[PDB]
Amino acid sequence: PHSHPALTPEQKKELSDIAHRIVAPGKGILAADESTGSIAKRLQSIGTENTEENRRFYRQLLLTADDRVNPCIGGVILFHETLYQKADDGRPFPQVIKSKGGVVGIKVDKGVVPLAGTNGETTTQGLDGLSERCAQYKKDGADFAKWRCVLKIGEHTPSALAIMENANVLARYASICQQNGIVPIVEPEILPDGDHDLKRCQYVTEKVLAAVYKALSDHHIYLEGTLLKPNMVTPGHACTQKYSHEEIAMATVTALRRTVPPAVTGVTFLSGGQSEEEASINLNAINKCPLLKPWALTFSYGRALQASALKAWGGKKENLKAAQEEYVKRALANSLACQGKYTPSNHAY
Amino acid sequence: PHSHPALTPEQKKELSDIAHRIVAPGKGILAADESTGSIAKRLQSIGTENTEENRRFYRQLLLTADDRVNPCIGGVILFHETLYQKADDGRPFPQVIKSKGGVVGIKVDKGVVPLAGTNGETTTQGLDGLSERCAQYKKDGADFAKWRCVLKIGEHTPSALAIMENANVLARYASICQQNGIVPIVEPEILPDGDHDLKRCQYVTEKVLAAVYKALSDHHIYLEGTLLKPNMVTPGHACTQKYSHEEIAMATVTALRRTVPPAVTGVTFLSGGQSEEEASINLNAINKCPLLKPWALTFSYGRALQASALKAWGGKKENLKAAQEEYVKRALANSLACQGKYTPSNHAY
Amino acid sequence: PHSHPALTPEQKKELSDIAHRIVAPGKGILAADESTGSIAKRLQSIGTENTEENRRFYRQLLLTADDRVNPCIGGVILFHETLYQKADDGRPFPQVIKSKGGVVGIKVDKGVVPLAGTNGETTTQGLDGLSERCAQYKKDGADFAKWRCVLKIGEHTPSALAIMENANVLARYASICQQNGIVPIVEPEILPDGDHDLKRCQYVTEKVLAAVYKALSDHHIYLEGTLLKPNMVTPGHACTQKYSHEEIAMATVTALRRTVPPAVTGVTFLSGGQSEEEASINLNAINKCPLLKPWALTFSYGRALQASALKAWGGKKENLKAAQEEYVKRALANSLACQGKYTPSNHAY
Amino acid sequence: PHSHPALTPEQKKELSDIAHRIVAPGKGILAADESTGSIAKRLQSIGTENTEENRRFYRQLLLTADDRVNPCIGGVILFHETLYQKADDGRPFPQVIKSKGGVVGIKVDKGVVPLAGTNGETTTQGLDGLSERCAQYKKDGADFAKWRCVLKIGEHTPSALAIMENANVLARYASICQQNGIVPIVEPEILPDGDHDLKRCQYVTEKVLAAVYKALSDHHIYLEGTLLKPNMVTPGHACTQKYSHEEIAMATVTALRRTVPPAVTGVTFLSGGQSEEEASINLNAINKCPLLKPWALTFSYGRALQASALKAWGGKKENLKAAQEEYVKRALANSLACQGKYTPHAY
Ligand SMILES: O=P(O)(O)Oc1ccc(C(P(=O)(O)O)P(=O)(O)O)cc1
Ligand SMILES: O=P(O)(O)Oc1ccc(C(P(=O)(O)O)P(=O)(O)O)cc1
Ligand SMILES: O=P(O)(O)Oc1ccc(C(P(=O)(O)O)P(=O)(O)O)cc1
Ligand SMILES: O=P(O)(O)Oc1ccc(C(P(=O)(O)O)P(=O)(O)O)cc1
Repeated sequence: PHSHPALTPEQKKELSDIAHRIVAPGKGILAADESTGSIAKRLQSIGTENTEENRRFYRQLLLTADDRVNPCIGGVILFHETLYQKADDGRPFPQVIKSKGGVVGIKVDKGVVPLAGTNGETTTQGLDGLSERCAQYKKDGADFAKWRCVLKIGEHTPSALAIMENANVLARYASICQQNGIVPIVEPEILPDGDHDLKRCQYVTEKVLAAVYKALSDHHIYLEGTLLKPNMVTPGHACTQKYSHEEIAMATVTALRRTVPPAVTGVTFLSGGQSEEEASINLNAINKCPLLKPWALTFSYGRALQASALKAWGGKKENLKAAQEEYVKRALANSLACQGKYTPSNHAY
Repeated sequence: PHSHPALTPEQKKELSDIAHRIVAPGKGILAADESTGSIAKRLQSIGTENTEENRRFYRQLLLTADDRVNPCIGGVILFHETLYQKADDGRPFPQVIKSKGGVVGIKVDKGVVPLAGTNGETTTQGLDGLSERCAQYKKDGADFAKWRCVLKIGEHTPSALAIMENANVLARYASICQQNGIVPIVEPEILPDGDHDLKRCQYVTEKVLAAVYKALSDHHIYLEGTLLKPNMVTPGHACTQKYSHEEIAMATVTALRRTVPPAVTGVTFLSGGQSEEEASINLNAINKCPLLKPWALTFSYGRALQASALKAWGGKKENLKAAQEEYVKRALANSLACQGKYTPSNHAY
Repeated sequence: PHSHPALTPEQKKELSDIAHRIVAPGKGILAADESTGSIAKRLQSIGTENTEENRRFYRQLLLTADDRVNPCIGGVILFHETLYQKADDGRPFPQVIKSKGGVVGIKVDKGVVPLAGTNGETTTQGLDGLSERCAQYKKDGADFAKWRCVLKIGEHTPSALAIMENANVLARYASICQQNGIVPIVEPEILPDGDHDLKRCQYVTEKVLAAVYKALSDHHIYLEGTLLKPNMVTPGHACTQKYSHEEIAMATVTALRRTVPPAVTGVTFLSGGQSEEEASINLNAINKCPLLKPWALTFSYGRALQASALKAWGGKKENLKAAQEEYVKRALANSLACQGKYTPSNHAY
Repeated sequence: PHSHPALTPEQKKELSDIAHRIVAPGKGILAADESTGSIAKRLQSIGTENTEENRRFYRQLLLTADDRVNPCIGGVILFHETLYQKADDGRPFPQVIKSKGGVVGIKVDKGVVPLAGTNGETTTQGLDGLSERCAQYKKDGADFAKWRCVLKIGEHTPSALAIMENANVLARYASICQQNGIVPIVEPEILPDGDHDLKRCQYVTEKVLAAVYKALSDHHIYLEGTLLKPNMVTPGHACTQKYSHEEIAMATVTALRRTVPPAVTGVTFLSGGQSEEEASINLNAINKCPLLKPWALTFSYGRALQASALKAWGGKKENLKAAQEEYVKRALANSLACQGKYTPHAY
């Protein structure tokens, strides 16, 4: 029952200022941190060989887009490899991002592993040596980080063990990040797979997020220096009932209002399986929801910002500006959506 | 991980409507629910005998003040006895309250009991047969309830057992109230006794409230149909260090922003040991605090609304209007304070 | 992390001595504590009116059986009414029990109540005023108590909430009993209803018992002064697969070896839906199970000791000796079974 | 509320048989798994240079003692390096251990790390890639593993966070081991530092162990295929009050009887700060305690088995026979103590 402060006032200020910079009005996050296994599939989807040089070129493609994205992008998440690559002009990518007014982020988790005794559930590893990696990433230009936990809605899932363990590892990761001046993004993703309906996803999301923020409290996490990266509340991919974007927005906002303390600086949704345009409408509806939302509601999009750019690129160097244009389109679209400015019964929740 | 709805949409709307009526702008709660053992202390302090008649008269004195209190008082909490008494004009007190535009509340707990193996810590009893009582109180005009848990800041307290146990019984009480159409006020009071400083009270309050709302989630409580009745974050009564009202307001709003989900309809502060004027000033500073506060921040005052009325009464029949005037003063003062309209480095928190 | 002892060594000795007397070798408990609503059903099965006198006579019939039961019955559980009734010769029933070498027990819970938001699950009430009741029961001759919690195996049950809440209320009850020199019997009954198999029951029983003993630790319960009243591990009533008595015994002892600390003085199984002969055979098989069992394994039987006696009685005063003989037969049978002397691989668990 | 079995019956049998071999009557564990930084302190204490060869030689010294230790030693815990070193006759140390009737163990954690917001409390790291390491150690002859968590008795410690977090990481480590056919030794150590008395240690030990076994239940651990490595219940190093060996035994057995389920196969005590003889006397008292003890109560000793051997060696190759004799003495002493045959309600 006695306080042994984890952070000084100066440390708290740095973390709060970083978090606010990332989700400042009209701004969101580009998730360009696809692991080397995940980036392989993207390149194979456009028949391009997965070489370090192709990965560098594609990342450079997104980071050097014209200055129209500067007011759209508050932060860019990178994979380890990309953090130490350089643009053609010799500038390290963290410097490119900074010079366009962005914060640099680093994904630090090491993937999921199975939880024995469960119905195919997982936790996430990566805590070993994390403090030294974070101190190193801080030196090399990173100011926030990402850690992804995965949960699945099934007949017996997510179980009490899975929720508790994923919530606990998220808190540990957040604790280590804040000790090294890094803002942790807490991502408890509930997959959209299955035939569950909207209200079931809302129920599960509410139970996961309540576990998350109890754990963050237990581990003394400074919420003003955190961000939340949740799934939107949506029906399962295999659900037959159809829902309006207004219903998606109402259920999403409702789940957050019931679990996310106001001290959290911002919520940066993941797009999941949504299409580029679907992810922009939904995010816009969420910001038009009449209910009171005491946190920034913006984006941390990977595919929903890159899908078109990747295809217009096709691996051909001469399609550089055509691909950048598709990326700039989505960045401008979602900069409007996270302000509710995008145009192409609460008791029931 | 499967939903079995505790409340229908129609039940939710009733509870939410009640909760909002109570904390509507400019309105607060009169706490006239002193148990017969506590009201005995009040009458003794003005040398008045503790008879049912004096208790009935004293309550009548407050409930029948002139219509300047109608926009100030959203709700009145009563003890069991008073709920079935009548004013001099024969009208049952619940009818008097409603006719003046107030909601009727009832205290339903049966006092504290010791927790074996702890250093003088307690839990609260009163769950047995609570559902049938609630159904009866509902019929007889009550629309919300009160339950008081007490925690103490000390060398080894509040302990993990004390926090877990009091949070859990509050959730049981709230669950039963909502099944019977009654809005539960959740009151986990941290006593101001001791020489602890402001930061220690803020730390305990943040830990206690995190446990409360995790327990409310585990028990499926509908937060829009609840109110929270917490202490303000203050130093101990015996703390040597001095603090401004702005500092108390900053500590209080920070603790709440870090724990209370936006879905909670209102926060009705208890006055504790504060004087009448001190309680109104602090509530006013709380409502002027620049930070974002997504709930109503109003009052549930007993002593802070009654102290002057009681002394002016003194048991004399002829001092009725002198006493009623002192109560109308405090009702008007606190109606202004809960709007920030009353005049007599956040990272360091 | 600081001990504030709940009990003195003298208090500990008293509780431990009571507990060992009850489950001394060859001894078990007669459960004659049916509520007036539960005993009414039994009387109706023999077309006998539910009057206080018939209830008195029936209880007298059991309590005054001939002295062949004295070494069989270490304790007798009574309902409130029966604790204050007298035999025909004027002797209070507690004195009847004590003079035959038994300990007097009292049922102290006030029945189950529904948990809102669950699939028909319950918790139990009765804590209100329990401390005053226990001290009074102690004065009037009772030395141990019983509290029944009920959990159900279903598609989504027992839930996390139901396990947590019932474990917590059992520990509260146990703490209060021990403060008044009363040995608590902790009864977390998992019902046999449903089509579940033996493995499913063993799993649930293991998780229930683990939660029970964690709660008892959190509440500072003295295990040597407690007894456990669990179900045997059995298939559901509606299960099609058939199991031998040796498999039931192996599953039961395995579940217990994995969850019950050796400090627990004894285990007094409930019979559930089992017949008189079935409950005796299983208990015998349990005590012959080759595994190591560091606690007494005996019986706390109601129907499995009374069924034949109740039928032979039929309400007729003249069937006294015929009825008593049937009760004595089962008491002698079960006294042999709890020693493994009654006659009418493990890695797969 | 639905079972998804973590282990098959075949997997349970393998784990149970391993665990029973390690703690078979008269047998205990030699803890020779000192990390490279801890063994550096040991060698420095006898003015010996910390070289791979010196570490190899010292470990060989212990593992090749004469066959009088065979009935005393059910298991040997090794550090990663030693697992892949060889004796002078070319045999890998795991083969040496097995040929003398012992089971090979491996330390798999990666040290303690601070818990932010606490008063100097720690958790332990080492889960990343533990499944692949365990599978590899199994191929290379290891059949059980060790993971150490450390807790401290202070004015505000151990806190709810530290107990919960350490209990949870222990359960994760135990879960991964059992999926790879390795018996986990669960070691939640409460340090003897401080001026606390016996009662305080008994209280803390009971709370820590209750949390450990709830965690292990939550994570579906097969207790019959696990071992416990706890401290003995003793007063703090700086406590003025004196206690007899019978009181230490009574407090230790009582703590265990109130927390450790009978299904656990064995309890292998750590020696902590105790001298070789103090550890042997206390272990003997524990095994003679009149209360009923449904698990093997033996030793997992490092310093309490090696102290005299290290000093008799002194780094000199010609003291090989002298050093080995001192080790065989303690192995014989403690093999008797864990049978209770060694002689030189208030809880
Ligand atoms: O679902 P897919 O179509 O296979 O594509 C994926 C899958 C997972 C991820 C993860 P990772 O980078 O850790 O692999 P994250 O979304 O957290 O970046 C990224 C892209
Ligand atoms: O501090 P005191 O001078 O003793 O006055 C008191 C003490 C307690 C209460 C309780 P109760 O009504 O349950 O007794 P509550 O604040 O909940 O009304 C009310 C007034
Ligand atoms: O099995 P049934 O036919 O429904 O009869 C019953 C049902 C419940 C009980 C309870 P109670 O006495 O508290 O009501 P307990 O098992 O605790 O004696 C006793 C007999
Ligand atoms: O107390 P010291 O004098 O510092 O010696 C020590 C300290 C710690 C250990 C650990 P480690 O080998 O993991 O560091 P373990 O007890 O687990 O072997 C071993 C020896």
